[PDB]
Amino acid sequence: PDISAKDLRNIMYDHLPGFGTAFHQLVQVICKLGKDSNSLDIIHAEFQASLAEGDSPQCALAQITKRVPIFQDAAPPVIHIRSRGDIPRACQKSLRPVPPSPKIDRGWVCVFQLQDGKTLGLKI
Repeated sequence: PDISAKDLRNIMYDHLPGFGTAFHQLVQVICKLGKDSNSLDIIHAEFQASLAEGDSPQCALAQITKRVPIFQDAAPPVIHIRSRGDIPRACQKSLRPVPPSPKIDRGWVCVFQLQDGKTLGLKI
């Protein structure tokens, strides 16, 4: 059965320690851009191949952003939220001012856009 965005998310989550870490958000970001570019199959295959070579699942996610062409020179997605508290506790210390030209393949997972207009980049 064709792997869905949700199936892939759950497969990746199964391998990650903790919850709501920056890698969890990256899984969400990768699956969304993957689905929108009909690339869930190759992303899943790259993920599995990295783990089978003995990479940690965190390193496997980083390699997807470098090896799957849709992530090449891609800006992080904007994620509209209300306040900073809407960001999971485990991501809090990874939040930074947004740089000029942040890129997914440089570790900028996403940009949180807050109600009051504040913006925060999520960095791995």
